[PDB]
Amino acid sequence: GMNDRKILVAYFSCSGVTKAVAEKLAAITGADLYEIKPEVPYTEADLDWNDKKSRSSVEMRDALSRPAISGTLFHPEKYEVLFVGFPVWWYIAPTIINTFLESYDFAGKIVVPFATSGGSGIGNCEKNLHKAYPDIVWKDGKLLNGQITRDLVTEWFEKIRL
Ligand SMILES: Cc1cc2nc3c(=O)[nH]c(=O)nc-3n(C[C@H](O)[C@H](O)[C@H](O)COP(=O)(O)O)c2cc1C
Ligand code: NA
Repeated sequence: GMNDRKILVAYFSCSGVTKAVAEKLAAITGADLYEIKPEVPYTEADLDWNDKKSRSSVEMRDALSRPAISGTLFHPEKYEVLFVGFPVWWYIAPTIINTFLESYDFAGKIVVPFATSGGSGIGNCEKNLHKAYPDIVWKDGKLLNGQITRDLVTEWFEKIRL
């Protein structure tokens, strides 16, 4: 279970919703936290999904976009379980999550996705990640827009056999 693991909760958050979820997961599980920080922070304008020319619109229609991240984990291999959280952007993971997954060799490493959203599910995000990084030990993830309890998290660990 959660006590049986060295855990890192890594997350990307622009408006703080996913950050608050990450902090709660960490509090419950006793995990360490890592903020995936962009080298160039996203502004309000950048995040305007109604503007086809906004940074986020342009990045998200480019399958090869890789926003740069500020900083590096020194000993990521010391963590046995990595949770990776993000807002849903255009039905998938933001491409900074691709930058993150490609910054380390996560082959053979247990990764559990989580997300927040304005209504869309995490399933489409997961299927795309599963195909993009087949050598990661992906465990079933969760959309976490609701109430996160210690029972929800302990069941989750049970369901994914951690
Ligand atoms: C560029 C952009 C695209 C988004 N795309 C979706 C989407 O496809 N489906 C959805 O339900 N919400 C979408 N959202 C809403 C975010 O997923 C949601 O507001 C999230 O909780 C924000 O998390 P954050 O505060 O940690 O940045 C989008 C938000 C942005 C800024
Ligand atoms: Na896999």
